Amino acid sequence: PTREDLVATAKLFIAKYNEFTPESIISVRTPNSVSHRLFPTRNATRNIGESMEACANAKEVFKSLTVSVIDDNDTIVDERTRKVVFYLASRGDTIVGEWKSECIFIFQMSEDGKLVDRIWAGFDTAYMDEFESRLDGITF
Amino acid sequence: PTREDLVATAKLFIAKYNEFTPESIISVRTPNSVSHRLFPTRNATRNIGESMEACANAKEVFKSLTVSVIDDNDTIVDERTRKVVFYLASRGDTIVGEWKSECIFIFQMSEDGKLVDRIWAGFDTAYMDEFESRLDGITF
Ligand SMILES: COC(=O)[C@@](C)(O)C(=O)[C@]1(C)C(C)=C[C@H]2[C@]3(C)CCC(=O)C(C)(C)[C@H]3C(=O)[C@@H](O)[C@]2(C)[C@H]1C(=O)O
Ligand SMILES: COC(=O)[C@@](C)(O)C(=O)[C@]1(C)C(C)=C[C@H]2[C@]3(C)CCC(=O)C(C)(C)[C@H]3C(=O)[C@@H](O)[C@]2(C)[C@H]1C(=O)O
Ligand SMILES: [Ca+2]
Ligand SMILES: [Ca+2]
Ligand SMILES: [Ca+2]
Repeated sequence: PTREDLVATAKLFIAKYNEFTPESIISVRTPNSVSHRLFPTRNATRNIGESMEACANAKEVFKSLTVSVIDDNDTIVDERTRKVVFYLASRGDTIVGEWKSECIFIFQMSEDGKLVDRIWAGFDTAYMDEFESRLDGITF
Repeated sequence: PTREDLVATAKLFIAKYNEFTPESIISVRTPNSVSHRLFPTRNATRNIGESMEACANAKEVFKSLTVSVIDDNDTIVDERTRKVVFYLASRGDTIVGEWKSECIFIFQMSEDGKLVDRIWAGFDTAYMDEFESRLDGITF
């Protein structure tokens, strides 16, 4: 797969991610793919089934959620390891107020370049902690 | 510059980073180089002079620092943009005890591949907040 092939798959992943349904967030992934969350305070690993479960749980909190590659000039592509790095803006509305953050996604594509075989995601963990404290403070 | 050229310069940057003096942390950088932070919550941008001063400040807290590539197999190299990505463990001896975290470093090398022209660093921002809370607890 060419540099452009790898980026196109990563951009398709993002397109389907922004549909934000359990069906759509798996639709550009290999079935044995795992999704890693970077940094010790938020470290986690999710297979396809756990990813769909996480998406459905997020949908209980997020009324909407969109991510966008901020600048294609930031994008990093390693043709030899079939990896693409995006730096993304994430934006949404939730039951505890606005979500606004940025994150780094690393994709490793399948051998044919057409699917995401592994994901690593680096979030703003302090922001996640603040958001969780808003969730943890729900009262009626 | 080849793939091996780029990794070598990045690895030299890390070695001199771990020496952790104001001169050593700029020794592998171009004169106009800029260091960026990823993530809104600890967003900072520093030129050479600002990086030296920040090192001197940090040395008041960090007695010793070691960042190390966790897995060379995870390293990302983009020959076209001259970029290298490391996922690093960070380990520190500080005035409030042990520092232990992980971070992602992105380097963009100069045209000849011998210096670091631009740096982006993604830290565990929740852990940075936890550490500052430890610092703010110093009691005589
Ligand atoms: C961590 O990588 C991911 O985003 C994916 C590829 O693993 C996901 O499919 C998951 C299920 C999806 C759809 C969304 C994220 C978020 C809700 C996206 C918005 C966010 O920035 C936050 C940090 C709130 C995300 C998460 O909490 C993510 O852990 C999930 C739920 C994500 C997952 O796999 O962890
Ligand atoms: C990404 O770190 C860098 O490249 C720079 C330009 O920000 C730096 O030179 C500084 C001076 C250096 C040497 C170290 C960092 C750290 C102490 C590295 C270890 C860390 O994990 C932490 C997060 C505690 C770092 C920081 O706090 C950084 O602010 C500094 C001290 C960094 C700087 O301030 O610029
Ligand atoms: Ca639920
Ligand atoms: Ca909680
Ligand atoms: Ca303080």
